[PDB]
Amino acid sequence: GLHVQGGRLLEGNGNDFVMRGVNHAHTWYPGQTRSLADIKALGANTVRVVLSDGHRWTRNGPADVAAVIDRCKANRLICVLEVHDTTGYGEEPAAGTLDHAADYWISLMDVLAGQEDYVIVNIGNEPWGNTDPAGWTAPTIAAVKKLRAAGLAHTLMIDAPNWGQDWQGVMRADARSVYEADPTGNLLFSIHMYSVFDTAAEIDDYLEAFVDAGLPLVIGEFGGPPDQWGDPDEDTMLAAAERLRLGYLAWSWSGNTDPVLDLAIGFDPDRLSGWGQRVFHGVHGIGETSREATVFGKLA
Ligand code: NA
Ligand code: NA
Repeated sequence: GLHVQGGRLLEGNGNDFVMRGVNHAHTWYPGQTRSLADIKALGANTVRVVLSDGHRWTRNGPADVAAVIDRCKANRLICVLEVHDTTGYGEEPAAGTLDHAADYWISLMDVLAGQEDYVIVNIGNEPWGNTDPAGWTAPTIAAVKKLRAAGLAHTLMIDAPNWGQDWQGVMRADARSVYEADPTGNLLFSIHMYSVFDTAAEIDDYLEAFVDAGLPLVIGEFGGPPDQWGDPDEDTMLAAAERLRLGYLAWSWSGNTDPVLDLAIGFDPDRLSGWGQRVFHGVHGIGETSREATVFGKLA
């Protein structure tokens, strides 16, 4: 299956796989089924699919998840599944725990079975807010061990505290210990880069900290247009991800409450925002740099 070796994400056949894709808000948009096909048509090789474990939003049951996985495969996309309900724990009142998310993943094991070539399990989205981010490490390690003890073989993906941006550096500091908690070694870290990452050196230094330590890292979400906290330097994110050959997944296909981060307007793939054009068609973008996973074979 998908696995980690020498700090790289590899397919079962040993070929290096570098994610070039986007996030799609499946759990809030069950009617936008065409999104995956559209995302593939624009060149993506991976989609990160927003699920809910039912803690905060409406649980995506096993049949629905099986269908999402099948749809990813039908569109020759690698599938990163993630539980969104953990977002901002300790600061967002409605947030769920990583243990709750873990019980959800365990409940999905029957539909995840046999899909290790295609599906990566991102335990919980941004699973800690800005309050006491050092508290993130213990439950993260516990969730990893719990899923492995349950028999889950899929490559795991781990999000950071401080709402995924890790600005207190807790994930960066504690990564080795988190990595070692997975007996299989098949674990990826994921940084979300928004307005914290507003200078080239912030981005380069963060990514390089993981690369130089031999730990695998992807940019599981990133933004581009400015917000009230600053202006993410997406140009450097894309260039650095290409230089270091690290995966990236843009946020997001469509349907944000604030549409500034919609890559496509109204789920229409022909109508990309400035942001969508940058990500899909710009330098170091998806059209330029995305290679299909080799597990799918050569098309036609
Ligand atoms: Na986010
Ligand atoms: Na920007």
